[PDB]
Amino acid sequence: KIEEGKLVIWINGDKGYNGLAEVGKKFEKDTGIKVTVEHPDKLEEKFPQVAATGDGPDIIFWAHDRFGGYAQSGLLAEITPDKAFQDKLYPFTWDAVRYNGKLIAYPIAVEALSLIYNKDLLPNPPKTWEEIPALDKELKAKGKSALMFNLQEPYFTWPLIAADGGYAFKYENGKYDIKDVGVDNAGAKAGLTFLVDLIKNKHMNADTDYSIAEAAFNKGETAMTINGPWAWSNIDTSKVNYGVTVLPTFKGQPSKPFVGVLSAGINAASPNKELAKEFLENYLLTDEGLEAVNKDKPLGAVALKSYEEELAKDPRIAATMENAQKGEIMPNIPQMSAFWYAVRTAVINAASGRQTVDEALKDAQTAARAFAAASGSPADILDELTELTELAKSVTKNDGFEFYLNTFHDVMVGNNLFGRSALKTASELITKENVKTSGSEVGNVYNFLIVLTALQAKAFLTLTTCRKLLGLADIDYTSIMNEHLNKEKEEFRVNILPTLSNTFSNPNYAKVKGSDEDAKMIVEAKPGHALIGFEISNDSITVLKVYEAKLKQNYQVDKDSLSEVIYGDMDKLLCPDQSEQIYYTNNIVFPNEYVITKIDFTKKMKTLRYEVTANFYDSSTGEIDLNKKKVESSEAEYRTLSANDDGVYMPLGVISETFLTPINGFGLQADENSRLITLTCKSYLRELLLATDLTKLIVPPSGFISNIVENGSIEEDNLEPWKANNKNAYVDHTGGVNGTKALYVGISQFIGDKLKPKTEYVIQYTVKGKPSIHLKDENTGYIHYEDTNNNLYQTINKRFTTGTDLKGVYLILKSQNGDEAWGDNFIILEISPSEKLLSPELINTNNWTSTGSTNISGNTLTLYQGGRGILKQNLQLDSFSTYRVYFSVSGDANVRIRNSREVLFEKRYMSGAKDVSEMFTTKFEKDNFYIELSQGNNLYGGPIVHFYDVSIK
Repeated sequence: KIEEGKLVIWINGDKGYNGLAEVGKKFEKDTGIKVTVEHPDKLEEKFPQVAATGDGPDIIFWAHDRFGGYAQSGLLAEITPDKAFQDKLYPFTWDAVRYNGKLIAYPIAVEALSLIYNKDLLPNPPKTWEEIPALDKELKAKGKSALMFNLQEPYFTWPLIAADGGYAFKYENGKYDIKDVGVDNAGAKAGLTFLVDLIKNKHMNADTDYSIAEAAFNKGETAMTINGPWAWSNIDTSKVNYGVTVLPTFKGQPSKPFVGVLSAGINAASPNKELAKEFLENYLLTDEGLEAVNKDKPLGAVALKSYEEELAKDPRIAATMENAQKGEIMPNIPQMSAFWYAVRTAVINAASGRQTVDEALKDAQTAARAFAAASGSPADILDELTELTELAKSVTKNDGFEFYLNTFHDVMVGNNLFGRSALKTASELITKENVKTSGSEVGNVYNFLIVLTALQAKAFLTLTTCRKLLGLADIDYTSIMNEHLNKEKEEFRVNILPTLSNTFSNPNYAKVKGSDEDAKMIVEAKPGHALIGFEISNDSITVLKVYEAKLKQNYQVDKDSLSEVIYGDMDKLLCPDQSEQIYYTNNIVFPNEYVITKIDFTKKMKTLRYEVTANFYDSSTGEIDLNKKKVESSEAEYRTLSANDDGVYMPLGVISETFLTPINGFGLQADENSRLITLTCKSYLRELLLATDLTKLIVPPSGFISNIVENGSIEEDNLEPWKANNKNAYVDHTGGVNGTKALYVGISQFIGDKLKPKTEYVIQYTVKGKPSIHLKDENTGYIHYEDTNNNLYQTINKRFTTGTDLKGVYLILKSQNGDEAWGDNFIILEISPSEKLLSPELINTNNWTSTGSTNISGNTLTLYQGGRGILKQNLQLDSFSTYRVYFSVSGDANVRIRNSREVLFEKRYMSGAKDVSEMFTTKFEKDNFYIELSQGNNLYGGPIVHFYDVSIK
């Protein structure tokens, strides 16, 4: 229940509250806004008590170290000072008031411990710490001590300890790493050891409190003391002429005192956030405002650059600022509470002799880190429970995770089921639910065994760590786990693996319309490589991924040589449009030492054949012979698929074993009723598994390897070829797509030499907003692909070709007519070349043979009336191929294409037949085939017959 139109300020009583009230009176007399400055006791503890319920002051004045804990609970409002105002204050003071990249308070003053000395007895103060023990003896004879400061609090003894490299929490990238504590390093040891040695040599007293130290110095009983600007007011009254200088250096390095920044935060529950902003930015953080506070009680150094230059004329303020820059900014995280207790107890124990410096700091680093799981049993048990919950989510994407847990338990207690082992009954369930899944039975069941043993390994690992956490006696569960493991391997190898099938097919289908034109597609591996995996996916474009790689011993894939080649126009074959398509179907299977390296698809005259090449593979050397080949094809058995204007259901999904392995079988099946086209292959996984039981298997990648765009997905480290253009291009907006990073707008990346001239590519990107994506040559201006102004994340997928202009091609993401745009997961893919079906002419003029009266005049073939003419030309045909005879005929003629035994085509035209186009096919017989032009009858010698434009391709 806060009021509006009024400002209420809470500032500590040690501050100049009367001066801040005078600035408030100036604020009210210029704006009408009442400013009430209150100085409550326990102000650091009372603010979170009242602010948690929504009440409290509008502005809170305290050191920045406690404002992180306030921002933790969302008690401070995010201030929004413009860039012009931010430059009026020192940049290091803005970092003290920054929490998780958010500004939470305005910095007012800067304070830090400094060396205070008595000029009457010490004209020049000692520059280094090591001089103090020597100089102490020379003044002890005169009845005085050298140095006396507060030893009970660690805030005072820390600059000496942190001199040689001590630190509370490692500061990196604006974040305090709670797992890195620097109290037990060599630097902190040397620091505290010197402090203890000063006490052992009776140069300092381990019981000196704040009161004892201040009294000794202000009455000239000691030469030096360490204190802050707050202590100046009390020595001013004593008139003991004092100077404030830099702190002594230790081991050549300067003392590092903690730096406190007096900050003014705005209550996140205050309804006067605009009123508070005006008071702080325009009235308090000014030369007149800070001076008014300074006149009441000194502020020391100030964050305002303007007024600090005026204050630096005082050597005391210049010294506090000098010491502050040498020291380290106080961490504002709440874990400092453990740090303070750790160092406070360590210095006390080390001074009193209860512990040595090595012992005090070792447990101090344990206590400082205590808010994070200590390395060992506590840290591991948390990592093991998290890794186990990930394994749970791995097998709950609809069996279930509890199925694995039940099966795992049944193996441990030796609970056999249905007479066979529990692994067998679990395996039979795998082959009864994974029937429409990528991979074969060998792959799917072996994958089940991998997860089962991975859970088995974690269960035994969790047990071991749980016993260490409980202080229980060590037990080595390695042999009892290995015993269970070998029993599981033996069961799968002898009882489960042989009865499993090694055939895998496509898991899904997609209703798709292709083309009716002839087409060729040759999937071939590089010399020495083998085809190892396939994936068909159709999102507006049909893309075929083929995986090849070198082979190692026993059908293992060479991870170093794994390549991914992209083939386009997969839908253009396997699918007709408005017409029929004949699919020749023969399951090809090679012997047990040959690996498929080449699949040759041939679409000719609405017929689809394939010819598979398999080279010989050696199980002792990784060599695949380039000359010991075997070639089989879809020979003669054909299925016919009617026109059906609504498509043909192309095969979709991952045609691969669950682990990338070579294949020795391939076949296409087409159902004449359901129009389902099914690709099926046989895998080498069982031969691999039977030969090696030593996860060196490779899983078929989900995304596209060989992606031309580097860093395409922007979810990696700042390593990126993307270049921002020196504008508001926003390197890495974290919180983009799905939660991950995304490009905000612009950004450009050079691809350039990775492109090929006059080659077809596929671009894909998930963008939102109004993006202007261009793939243009920044030298000639040639645009290879453009995505101009388009409406509101969607994954656009288009296919394009480049031309002759590549030595400057960039992928540029910018916006249209000044708007914003987000783009993620850019993909550019090369489409390996396909080749045009070469159907040559098989009829030549000089290859005709005559019987009877005939005549050959150009394109006209004439069978004379009286002469019983028969023309015959031999045809050079292949074993399993589709051809087409074309001609026009006028007389009563009979065309027939025949061999000594087989006939491919025969028809009698007892009338004019213009533009005849008949297809014929060969079945394993290719030699001694000929076309025979003759008359339909031979009565009276036959009628006159003219053949026009005879052609066979």
